[PDB]
Amino acid sequence: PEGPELHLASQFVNEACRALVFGGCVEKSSVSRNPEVPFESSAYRISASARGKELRLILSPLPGAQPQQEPLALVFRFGMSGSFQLVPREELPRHAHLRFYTAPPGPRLALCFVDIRRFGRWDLGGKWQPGRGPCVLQEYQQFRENVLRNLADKAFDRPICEALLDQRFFNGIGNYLRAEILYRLKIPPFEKARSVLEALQNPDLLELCHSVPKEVVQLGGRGYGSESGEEDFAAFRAWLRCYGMPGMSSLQDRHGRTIWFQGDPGPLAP
DNA sequence: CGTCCAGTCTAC
DNA sequence: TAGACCTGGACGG
Repeated sequence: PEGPELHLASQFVNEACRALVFGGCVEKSSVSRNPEVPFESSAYRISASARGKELRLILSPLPGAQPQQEPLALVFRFGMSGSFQLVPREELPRHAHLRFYTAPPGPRLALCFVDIRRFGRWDLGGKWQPGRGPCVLQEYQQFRENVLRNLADKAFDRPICEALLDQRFFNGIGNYLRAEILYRLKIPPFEKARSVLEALQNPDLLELCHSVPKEVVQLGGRGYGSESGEEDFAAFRAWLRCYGMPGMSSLQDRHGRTIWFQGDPGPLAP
């Protein structure tokens, strides 16, 4: 998942947990190489926020919840399959690697981090990854400045399609958004990144880095996702103009990732 | 049955 | 850089 999916997953946790109270421990699957969450409360609320391709849960005990516990923050990266679901406690999906359990009164639910391929990670401590740039969705001006002020970096020597995956400058952009953004401006994907960015130093490339992903969020649904039904998933495939679409070209970048585009591949093409 | 395809992370 | 980390669906024989 990319920035829109991290964002929608955060909105899901906030809306679906608004009136839920969790209790007990935070349970990790035995196969998961991620750390155990040292947290226990008779009564805590779960809330979320997204920044780029990371999501932060806050575990907030209620007044007088036992054991005495301070709020705990967990930050998640989703890799290729990460996901959050609210399921009935005894109908855990396969690959539910981390689980928060509702307290009574009510139907016993589990909020689960579900990750088929286990590329996802969480760290104890609530901090965003050092080095990740501002969120293209929620910190646009900070995102735009962090790019324009550092065009000297060797990161911008590379093809624009490669630079757009560097989470130090485009936190929240992944393989589908880089195709959709470049297609909107018909920028050849193997144009040099510094060449296309220097001008800014009729929406430009950095505006689209915000507004294109915002469109996926505004579809509602769960972006490149089905944790909302088939309706929302087909809604997303219909929004796509370029990623995977018939009559589009594709090449491998230097990291073996597929870039979709129309027309001129650009000068630094392999 | 088999191949091929779908975001970091780190050891060369 | 390239291979590693994973599972599963879509396809081909």
